[PDB]
Amino acid sequence: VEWTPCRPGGALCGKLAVPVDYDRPDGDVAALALIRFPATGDKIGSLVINPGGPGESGIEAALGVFQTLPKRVHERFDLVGFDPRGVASSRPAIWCNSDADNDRLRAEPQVDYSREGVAHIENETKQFVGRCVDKMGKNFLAHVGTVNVAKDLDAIRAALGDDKLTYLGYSYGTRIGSAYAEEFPQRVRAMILDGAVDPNADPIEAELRQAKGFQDAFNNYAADCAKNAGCPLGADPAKAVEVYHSLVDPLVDPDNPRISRPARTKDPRGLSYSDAIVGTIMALYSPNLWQHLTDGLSELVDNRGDTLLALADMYMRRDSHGRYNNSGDARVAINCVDQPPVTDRDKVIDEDRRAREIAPFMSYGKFTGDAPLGTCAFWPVPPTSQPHAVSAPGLVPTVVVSTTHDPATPYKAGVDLANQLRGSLLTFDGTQHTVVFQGDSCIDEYVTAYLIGGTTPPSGAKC
Repeated sequence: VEWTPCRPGGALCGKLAVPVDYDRPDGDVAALALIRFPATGDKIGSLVINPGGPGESGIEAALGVFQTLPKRVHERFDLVGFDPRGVASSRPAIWCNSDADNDRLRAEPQVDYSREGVAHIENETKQFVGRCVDKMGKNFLAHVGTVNVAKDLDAIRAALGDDKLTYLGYSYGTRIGSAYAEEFPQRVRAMILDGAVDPNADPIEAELRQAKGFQDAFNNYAADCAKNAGCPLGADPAKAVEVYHSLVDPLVDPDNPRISRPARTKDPRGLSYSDAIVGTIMALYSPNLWQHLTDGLSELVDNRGDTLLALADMYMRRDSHGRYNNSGDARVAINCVDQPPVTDRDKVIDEDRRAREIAPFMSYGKFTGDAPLGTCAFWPVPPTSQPHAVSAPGLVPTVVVSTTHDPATPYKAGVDLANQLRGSLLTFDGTQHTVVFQGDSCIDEYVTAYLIGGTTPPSGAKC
Protein backbone atom coordinates (compact mmCIF):
# COMPACT_ATOMS: atom_id res chain seq x y z
CA VAL A 1 0.00 0.00 0.00
CA GLU A 2 1.53 3.25 -1.28
CA TRP A 3 0.32 6.24 0.76
CA THR A 4 -0.48 9.81 -0.34
CA PRO A 5 -2.13 13.06 0.96
CA CYS A 6 -5.79 13.90 0.18
CA ARG A 7 -7.81 16.36 -1.94
CA PRO A 8 -8.33 18.25 6.54
CA GLY A 9 -5.72 17.04 9.07
CA GLY A 10 -2.37 15.31 8.57
CA ALA A 11 -4.19 12.62 6.60
CA LEU A 12 -2.81 10.05 4.16
CA CYS A 13 -4.89 7.98 1.70
CA GLY A 14 -4.28 4.69 -0.04
CA LYS A 15 -5.70 1.74 -1.89
CA LEU A 16 -5.26 -1.95 -1.19
CA ALA A 17 -6.13 -4.69 -3.67
CA VAL A 18 -7.93 -7.77 -2.35
CA PRO A 19 -9.35 -10.71 -4.26
CA VAL A 20 -13.06 -10.50 -5.10
CA ASP A 21 -13.37 -14.24 -4.60
CA TYR A 22 -11.06 -15.60 -1.90
CA ASP A 23 -11.01 -18.99 -3.63
CA ARG A 24 -9.96 -17.40 -6.91
CA PRO A 25 -7.14 -15.07 -5.83
CA ASP A 26 -5.79 -14.97 -9.40
CA GLY A 27 -9.25 -13.99 -10.65
CA ASP A 28 -11.12 -10.69 -10.28
CA VAL A 29 -9.72 -8.03 -7.94
CA ALA A 30 -11.24 -5.26 -5.77
CA ALA A 31 -9.47 -2.16 -4.41
CA LEU A 32 -10.29 -0.81 -0.94
CA ALA A 33 -9.86 2.88 -0.08
CA LEU A 34 -8.14 3.81 3.18
CA ILE A 35 -7.56 6.99 5.15
CA ARG A 36 -4.92 7.41 7.89
CA PHE A 37 -4.44 10.09 10.53
CA PRO A 38 -0.91 9.52 11.90
CA ALA A 39 -0.38 9.23 15.65
CA THR A 40 1.30 12.25 17.20
CA GLY A 41 3.16 10.50 20.03
CA ASP A 42 4.40 7.02 20.90
CA LYS A 43 2.59 4.73 18.42
CA ILE A 44 1.08 1.45 19.64
CA GLY A 45 -0.65 0.52 16.40
CA SER A 46 -3.53 1.55 14.17
CA LEU A 47 -7.03 2.09 15.49
CA VAL A 48 -9.25 0.76 12.70
CA ILE A 49 -12.91 1.93 12.69
CA ASN A 50 -16.22 1.03 11.01
CA PRO A 51 -19.30 3.33 11.18
CA GLY A 52 -21.87 0.61 10.47
CA GLY A 53 -24.85 0.63 8.12
CA PRO A 54 -23.84 -1.30 6.17
CA GLY A 55 -23.02 0.95 3.18
CA GLU A 56 -21.62 3.73 5.36
CA SER A 57 -18.14 4.99 4.54
CA GLY A 58 -15.40 4.46 7.13
CA ILE A 59 -13.28 7.07 5.41
CA GLU A 60 -16.00 9.67 5.90
CA ALA A 61 -16.48 8.30 9.42
CA ALA A 62 -12.78 8.69 10.37
CA LEU A 63 -12.93 12.37 9.36
CA GLY A 64 -15.79 12.83 11.81
CA VAL A 65 -14.27 10.67 14.56
CA PHE A 66 -10.98 12.60 14.21
CA GLN A 67 -12.64 15.76 15.59
CA THR A 68 -14.05 14.06 18.73
CA LEU A 69 -11.09 11.74 19.43
CA PRO A 70 -9.62 11.87 22.97
CA LYS A 71 -6.15 13.44 22.91
CA ARG A 72 -4.58 10.44 24.69
CA VAL A 73 -5.89 8.05 21.99
CA HIS A 74 -4.76 10.31 19.12
CA GLU A 75 -1.27 10.36 20.73
CA ARG A 76 -1.05 6.55 20.73
CA PHE A 77 -2.85 5.36 17.57
CA ASP A 78 -3.15 6.04 13.86
CA LEU A 79 -6.82 6.62 13.18
CA VAL A 80 -7.63 4.46 10.19
CA GLY A 81 -10.89 4.35 8.34
CA PHE A 82 -11.68 2.09 5.42
CA ASP A 83 -14.47 1.68 2.87
CA PRO A 84 -15.67 -1.93 2.77
CA ARG A 85 -15.82 -3.79 -0.54
CA GLY A 86 -18.52 -2.33 -2.81
CA VAL A 87 -18.93 0.78 -0.64
CA ALA A 88 -18.29 4.48 -1.32
CA SER A 89 -14.78 4.90 -2.78
CA SER A 90 -13.77 1.22 -2.95
CA ARG A 91 -14.00 -0.29 -6.45
CA PRO A 92 -16.17 -1.65 -7.81
CA ALA A 93 -18.91 0.24 -5.95
CA ILE A 94 -22.37 -1.28 -5.74
CA TRP A 95 -24.87 0.52 -7.98
CA CYS A 96 -28.50 -0.35 -8.52
CA ASN A 97 -30.58 2.81 -8.68
CA SER A 98 -30.11 6.01 -10.60
CA ASP A 99 -30.85 9.14 -8.61
CA ALA A 100 -34.20 9.28 -10.46
CA ASP A 101 -35.05 5.74 -9.33
CA ASN A 102 -34.57 6.88 -5.74
CA ASP A 103 -36.68 10.03 -5.90
CA ARG A 104 -39.44 8.09 -7.70
CA LEU A 105 -39.80 5.58 -4.88
CA ARG A 106 -39.59 8.35 -2.28
CA ALA A 107 -42.47 10.29 -3.93
CA GLU A 108 -44.84 7.31 -3.35
CA PRO A 109 -46.66 7.05 0.02
CA GLN A 110 -45.59 3.35 0.10
CA VAL A 111 -48.48 2.62 2.41
CA ASP A 112 -50.95 0.52 0.39
CA TYR A 113 -50.80 -3.09 1.51
CA SER A 114 -53.87 -4.25 -0.43
CA ARG A 115 -53.07 -7.02 -2.94
CA GLU A 116 -52.64 -4.49 -5.73
CA GLY A 117 -50.36 -2.41 -3.53
CA VAL A 118 -48.25 -5.40 -2.52
CA ALA A 119 -47.92 -6.42 -6.17
CA HIS A 120 -46.81 -2.89 -7.00
CA ILE A 121 -44.12 -2.84 -4.26
CA GLU A 122 -43.03 -6.35 -5.18
CA ASN A 123 -42.83 -5.41 -8.82
CA GLU A 124 -40.54 -2.45 -7.94
CA THR A 125 -38.35 -4.72 -5.84
CA LYS A 126 -37.85 -7.10 -8.81
CA GLN A 127 -36.79 -4.26 -11.15
CA PHE A 128 -34.39 -3.21 -8.42
CA VAL A 129 -32.77 -6.66 -8.12
CA GLY A 130 -32.56 -6.73 -11.91
CA ARG A 131 -30.84 -3.31 -11.95
CA CYS A 132 -28.30 -4.60 -9.40
CA VAL A 133 -27.39 -7.64 -11.50
CA ASP A 134 -27.28 -5.66 -14.76
CA LYS A 135 -24.76 -3.17 -13.34
CA MET A 136 -22.75 -5.43 -10.96
CA GLY A 137 -22.92 -9.03 -12.21
CA LYS A 138 -23.83 -12.07 -10.13
CA ASN A 139 -20.20 -12.69 -9.14
CA PHE A 140 -19.31 -9.48 -7.28
CA LEU A 141 -22.69 -9.45 -5.54
CA ALA A 142 -22.04 -12.95 -4.21
CA HIS A 143 -19.02 -11.77 -2.23
CA VAL A 144 -19.94 -8.39 -0.69
CA GLY A 145 -20.96 -10.16 2.50
CA THR A 146 -19.40 -9.58 5.91
CA VAL A 147 -17.62 -12.94 5.91
CA ASN A 148 -15.47 -11.49 3.13
CA VAL A 149 -15.19 -8.06 4.70
CA ALA A 150 -13.66 -9.82 7.72
CA LYS A 151 -11.02 -11.39 5.45
CA ASP A 152 -10.15 -7.96 4.01
CA LEU A 153 -9.86 -6.59 7.55
CA ASP A 154 -7.02 -9.01 8.19
CA ALA A 155 -5.43 -8.03 4.87
CA ILE A 156 -5.73 -4.41 6.04
CA ARG A 157 -4.40 -5.28 9.51
CA ALA A 158 -1.29 -6.80 7.92
CA ALA A 159 -0.90 -3.99 5.37
CA LEU A 160 -0.51 -1.37 8.11
CA GLY A 161 2.20 -3.29 9.94
CA ASP A 162 0.21 -4.43 12.96
CA ASP A 163 0.58 -7.95 14.42
CA LYS A 164 -2.76 -7.68 16.14
CA LEU A 165 -5.84 -5.60 15.29
CA THR A 166 -7.24 -2.75 17.36
CA TYR A 167 -10.82 -2.17 16.24
CA LEU A 168 -13.78 0.09 16.92
CA GLY A 169 -17.16 -0.84 15.39
CA TYR A 170 -20.63 0.79 15.48
CA SER A 171 -23.78 -0.99 14.60
CA TYR A 172 -23.40 -3.20 11.63
CA GLY A 173 -19.67 -2.78 12.35
CA THR A 174 -20.32 -4.99 15.33
CA ARG A 175 -21.08 -7.83 12.91
CA ILE A 176 -17.74 -7.28 11.18
CA GLY A 177 -16.10 -7.42 14.62
CA SER A 178 -17.52 -10.78 15.71
CA ALA A 179 -16.89 -12.22 12.22
CA TYR A 180 -13.21 -11.19 12.42
CA ALA A 181 -13.06 -12.58 15.97
CA GLU A 182 -14.29 -15.99 14.77
CA GLU A 183 -11.81 -16.29 11.88
CA PHE A 184 -8.75 -14.43 13.21
CA PRO A 185 -9.01 -14.48 17.04
CA GLN A 186 -5.22 -14.74 17.46
CA ARG A 187 -4.99 -11.38 15.64
CA VAL A 188 -7.30 -9.32 17.86
CA ARG A 189 -5.43 -6.97 20.20
CA ALA A 190 -8.53 -5.09 21.34
CA MET A 191 -12.16 -4.49 20.32
CA ILE A 192 -14.83 -1.94 21.16
CA LEU A 193 -18.31 -2.70 19.81
CA ASP A 194 -20.92 0.08 20.24
CA GLY A 195 -24.53 -0.64 19.35
CA ALA A 196 -24.49 -4.41 19.01
CA VAL A 197 -25.80 -6.74 16.38
CA ASP A 198 -26.42 -10.27 17.65
CA PRO A 199 -25.56 -12.75 14.83
CA ASN A 200 -27.72 -15.39 16.57
CA ALA A 201 -30.99 -13.44 16.45
CA ASP A 202 -33.98 -14.55 14.47
CA PRO A 203 -34.36 -11.89 11.69
CA ILE A 204 -38.11 -11.28 12.29
CA GLU A 205 -37.87 -11.06 16.08
CA ALA A 206 -34.94 -8.66 15.76
CA GLU A 207 -36.97 -6.35 13.47
CA LEU A 208 -39.88 -6.40 15.86
CA ARG A 209 -37.46 -5.49 18.66
CA GLN A 210 -36.20 -2.67 16.43
CA ALA A 211 -39.74 -1.50 15.77
CA LYS A 212 -40.28 -1.55 19.57
CA GLY A 213 -37.02 0.34 19.97
CA PHE A 214 -38.22 3.13 17.70
CA GLN A 215 -41.73 3.29 19.20
CA ASP A 216 -40.03 3.62 22.58
CA ALA A 217 -37.65 6.31 21.31
CA PHE A 218 -40.71 8.10 19.95
CA ASN A 219 -42.36 7.80 23.38
CA ASN A 220 -39.29 9.35 25.03
CA TYR A 221 -39.04 12.19 22.49
CA ALA A 222 -42.75 12.93 22.76
CA ALA A 223 -42.59 13.04 26.58
CA ASP A 224 -39.58 15.39 26.49
CA CYS A 225 -41.40 17.57 23.95
CA ALA A 226 -44.58 17.62 26.15
CA LYS A 227 -42.63 19.61 28.80
CA ASN A 228 -41.76 22.23 26.19
CA ALA A 229 -43.69 25.33 25.11
CA GLY A 230 -45.83 24.91 22.00
CA CYS A 231 -45.18 21.19 21.53
CA PRO A 232 -46.66 20.13 18.16
CA LEU A 233 -47.66 16.77 19.65
CA GLY A 234 -49.73 18.30 22.44
CA ALA A 235 -49.14 18.47 26.18
CA ASP A 236 -50.43 14.94 26.88
CA PRO A 237 -47.81 12.35 25.84
CA ALA A 238 -50.29 9.45 25.87
CA LYS A 239 -52.02 11.00 22.84
CA ALA A 240 -48.78 11.74 20.89
CA VAL A 241 -49.22 8.87 18.41
CA GLU A 242 -52.72 10.03 17.47
CA VAL A 243 -51.72 13.66 17.15
CA TYR A 244 -48.68 12.48 15.19
CA HIS A 245 -51.02 10.73 12.73
CA SER A 246 -53.31 13.74 12.56
CA LEU A 247 -50.20 15.51 11.17
CA VAL A 248 -48.79 12.86 8.83
CA ASP A 249 -51.93 11.04 7.56
CA PRO A 250 -53.24 14.00 5.53
CA LEU A 251 -50.14 13.43 3.29
CA VAL A 252 -52.04 10.46 1.82
CA ASP A 253 -55.23 10.71 -0.17
CA PRO A 254 -57.93 9.33 2.17
CA ASP A 255 -59.82 7.77 -0.77
CA ASN A 256 -56.87 6.23 -2.62
CA PRO A 257 -53.71 5.45 -0.60
CA ARG A 258 -51.49 5.30 -3.72
CA ILE A 259 -51.99 9.04 -4.12
CA SER A 260 -49.53 11.29 -2.29
CA ARG A 261 -50.84 14.71 -1.08
CA PRO A 262 -47.42 16.21 -0.17
CA ALA A 263 -46.91 19.17 2.16
CA ARG A 264 -45.53 22.39 0.57
CA THR A 265 -41.70 22.77 0.56
CA LYS A 266 -39.29 25.20 -1.15
CA ASP A 267 -37.81 22.05 -2.71
CA PRO A 268 -39.78 20.92 -5.82
CA ARG A 269 -40.50 17.43 -4.34
CA GLY A 270 -42.62 18.48 -1.37
CA LEU A 271 -42.96 16.04 1.55
CA SER A 272 -44.44 12.54 0.93
CA TYR A 273 -45.81 10.33 3.74
CA SER A 274 -42.88 7.89 3.44
CA ASP A 275 -40.44 10.82 3.70
CA ALA A 276 -42.27 12.12 6.82
CA ILE A 277 -41.82 8.71 8.49
CA VAL A 278 -38.19 8.34 7.38
CA GLY A 279 -37.56 11.85 8.68
CA THR A 280 -38.96 10.93 12.07
CA ILE A 281 -36.94 7.74 12.14
CA MET A 282 -33.77 9.69 11.38
CA ALA A 283 -34.33 12.17 14.24
CA LEU A 284 -34.85 9.34 16.72
CA TYR A 285 -31.29 8.23 16.12
CA SER A 286 -30.15 11.01 18.46
CA PRO A 287 -31.53 13.63 20.89
CA ASN A 288 -29.23 16.05 19.01
CA LEU A 289 -31.88 15.76 16.27
CA TRP A 290 -35.04 16.14 18.41
CA GLN A 291 -35.11 19.93 17.90
CA HIS A 292 -35.26 19.34 14.15
CA LEU A 293 -38.08 16.80 14.52
CA THR A 294 -40.08 19.31 16.59
CA ASP A 295 -39.44 21.98 13.92
CA GLY A 296 -40.49 19.43 11.31
CA LEU A 297 -43.79 18.60 13.02
CA SER A 298 -44.51 22.30 13.68
CA GLU A 299 -44.17 22.98 9.93
CA LEU A 300 -46.67 20.19 9.25
CA VAL A 301 -49.33 22.04 11.24
CA ASP A 302 -48.99 24.77 8.57
CA ASN A 303 -48.95 22.16 5.76
CA ARG A 304 -45.18 22.64 5.35
CA GLY A 305 -42.51 19.92 5.32
CA ASP A 306 -39.08 21.42 4.73
CA THR A 307 -37.32 20.12 7.85
CA LEU A 308 -38.70 16.56 7.59
CA LEU A 309 -37.57 16.44 3.93
CA ALA A 310 -34.05 17.47 4.97
CA LEU A 311 -34.01 14.84 7.76
CA ALA A 312 -35.15 12.18 5.27
CA ASP A 313 -32.43 13.39 2.87
CA MET A 314 -29.82 12.98 5.62
CA TYR A 315 -30.97 9.38 6.19
CA MET A 316 -30.97 8.62 2.45
CA ARG A 317 -27.68 10.48 1.83
CA ARG A 318 -29.02 12.78 -0.89
CA ASP A 319 -26.96 15.97 -1.28
CA SER A 320 -28.27 19.45 -2.19
CA HIS A 321 -27.77 18.81 -5.96
CA GLY A 322 -29.95 15.68 -5.78
CA ARG A 323 -27.09 13.16 -5.95
CA TYR A 324 -27.20 10.00 -3.80
CA ASN A 325 -24.11 8.16 -2.61
CA ASN A 326 -24.23 4.35 -2.90
CA SER A 327 -24.96 3.71 0.81
CA GLY A 328 -28.58 2.63 0.15
CA ASP A 329 -27.76 0.26 -2.74
CA ALA A 330 -24.76 -1.18 -0.89
CA ARG A 331 -26.78 -1.46 2.34
CA VAL A 332 -29.34 -3.78 0.69
CA ALA A 333 -26.77 -5.94 -1.21
CA ILE A 334 -24.66 -6.60 1.89
CA ASN A 335 -27.67 -7.30 4.13
CA CYS A 336 -29.02 -9.79 1.60
CA VAL A 337 -25.95 -12.04 1.72
CA ASP A 338 -25.35 -11.84 5.51
CA GLN A 339 -28.27 -14.16 6.36
CA PRO A 340 -31.01 -16.37 4.79
CA PRO A 341 -33.90 -14.09 3.66
CA VAL A 342 -37.47 -14.60 4.87
CA THR A 343 -39.48 -16.12 2.00
CA ASP A 344 -42.52 -17.42 3.92
CA ARG A 345 -45.46 -15.04 3.10
CA ASP A 346 -47.41 -15.98 6.24
CA LYS A 347 -44.57 -15.15 8.60
CA VAL A 348 -44.10 -11.82 6.79
CA ILE A 349 -47.85 -11.13 6.98
CA ASP A 350 -47.82 -11.87 10.70
CA GLU A 351 -44.78 -9.60 11.25
CA ASP A 352 -46.75 -6.70 9.80
CA ARG A 353 -49.67 -7.58 12.10
CA ARG A 354 -47.34 -7.41 15.10
CA ALA A 355 -45.35 -4.29 14.10
CA ARG A 356 -48.58 -2.32 13.67
CA GLU A 357 -49.36 -3.07 17.30
CA ILE A 358 -45.81 -2.48 18.56
CA ALA A 359 -44.96 0.70 16.64
CA PRO A 360 -48.29 2.42 15.81
CA PHE A 361 -46.49 5.69 14.98
CA MET A 362 -45.00 4.02 11.87
CA SER A 363 -48.16 2.23 10.79
CA TYR A 364 -50.82 3.73 8.53
CA GLY A 365 -54.47 2.71 8.70
CA LYS A 366 -55.29 -0.88 9.57
CA PHE A 367 -53.79 -4.31 9.07
CA THR A 368 -54.98 -5.47 5.63
CA GLY A 369 -54.25 -9.18 5.76
CA ASP A 370 -51.39 -8.73 3.31
CA ALA A 371 -47.82 -7.40 3.32
CA PRO A 372 -44.89 -7.24 0.89
CA LEU A 373 -41.80 -9.45 0.97
CA GLY A 374 -38.47 -7.76 1.67
CA THR A 375 -35.95 -7.14 -1.10
CA CYS A 376 -33.83 -10.07 0.05
CA ALA A 377 -36.52 -12.66 -0.66
CA PHE A 378 -35.74 -11.91 -4.36
CA TRP A 379 -31.91 -11.90 -4.17
CA PRO A 380 -30.23 -13.87 -7.03
CA VAL A 381 -27.19 -14.94 -5.01
CA PRO A 382 -27.26 -17.07 -1.78
CA PRO A 383 -26.32 -15.98 1.78
CA THR A 384 -22.63 -16.38 2.68
CA SER A 385 -23.42 -16.48 6.45
CA GLN A 386 -26.11 -17.79 8.81
CA PRO A 387 -27.62 -16.96 12.20
CA HIS A 388 -25.50 -18.65 14.85
CA ALA A 389 -24.13 -17.94 18.31
CA VAL A 390 -20.67 -16.35 18.30
CA SER A 391 -18.05 -18.85 19.38
CA ALA A 392 -14.49 -17.56 19.51
CA PRO A 393 -13.13 -19.10 22.74
CA GLY A 394 -9.59 -17.63 22.81
CA LEU A 395 -10.57 -14.03 22.05
CA VAL A 396 -9.09 -11.32 24.29
CA PRO A 397 -11.64 -9.61 26.51
CA THR A 398 -13.64 -7.06 24.49
CA VAL A 399 -15.93 -4.20 25.43
CA VAL A 400 -19.48 -4.00 24.27
CA VAL A 401 -21.16 -0.65 24.67
CA SER A 402 -24.96 -0.76 24.71
CA THR A 403 -27.45 2.11 25.28
CA THR A 404 -30.58 1.47 27.41
CA HIS A 405 -33.01 2.91 24.86
CA ASP A 406 -31.10 2.47 21.58
CA PRO A 407 -33.74 2.23 18.83
CA ALA A 408 -31.51 0.84 16.04
CA THR A 409 -29.59 -1.78 17.99
CA PRO A 410 -31.42 -2.38 21.28
CA TYR A 411 -29.78 -2.78 24.72
CA LYS A 412 -30.64 -6.53 24.86
CA ALA A 413 -28.67 -7.33 21.69
CA GLY A 414 -25.68 -5.70 23.40
CA VAL A 415 -26.15 -7.85 26.49
CA ASP A 416 -26.46 -11.02 24.39
CA LEU A 417 -23.43 -10.20 22.22
CA ALA A 418 -21.33 -9.53 25.31
CA ASN A 419 -22.36 -12.95 26.67
CA GLN A 420 -21.41 -14.81 23.47
CA LEU A 421 -18.10 -12.95 23.42
CA ARG A 422 -17.79 -13.37 27.19
CA GLY A 423 -16.48 -9.80 27.40
CA SER A 424 -17.38 -6.59 29.25
CA LEU A 425 -20.71 -4.83 28.91
CA LEU A 426 -20.59 -1.04 29.35
CA THR A 427 -24.04 0.60 29.68
CA PHE A 428 -25.03 4.11 28.59
CA ASP A 429 -28.26 5.49 29.99
CA GLY A 430 -29.94 7.22 27.08
CA THR A 431 -32.07 7.22 23.95
CA GLN A 432 -29.75 7.13 20.99
CA HIS A 433 -27.87 4.89 18.62
CA THR A 434 -24.25 4.67 19.86
CA VAL A 435 -22.31 7.02 22.13
CA VAL A 436 -18.59 6.21 21.84
CA PHE A 437 -16.35 9.23 21.01
CA GLN A 438 -19.51 11.32 20.82
CA GLY A 439 -19.01 13.81 23.65
CA ASP A 440 -19.63 11.77 26.82
CA SER A 441 -16.45 11.91 28.88
CA CYS A 442 -17.28 8.88 31.08
CA ILE A 443 -17.75 6.45 28.15
CA ASP A 444 -14.53 7.84 26.63
CA GLU A 445 -12.40 7.30 29.75
CA TYR A 446 -13.42 3.64 29.94
CA VAL A 447 -12.74 3.23 26.25
CA THR A 448 -9.35 5.05 26.38
CA ALA A 449 -8.24 3.00 29.39
CA TYR A 450 -9.23 -0.21 27.56
CA LEU A 451 -7.58 0.80 24.26
CA ILE A 452 -4.25 1.74 25.88
CA GLY A 453 -3.85 -0.45 28.97
CA GLY A 454 -6.22 -3.33 28.14
CA THR A 455 -8.28 -2.54 31.28
CA THR A 456 -11.95 -3.52 31.12
CA PRO A 457 -14.92 -1.81 32.77
CA PRO A 458 -15.96 -3.59 35.99
CA SER A 459 -19.16 -5.67 35.92
CA GLY A 460 -22.17 -3.34 36.17
CA ALA A 461 -20.33 -0.27 34.84
CA LYS A 462 -22.88 2.39 33.75
CA CYS A 463 -22.56 5.97 32.39
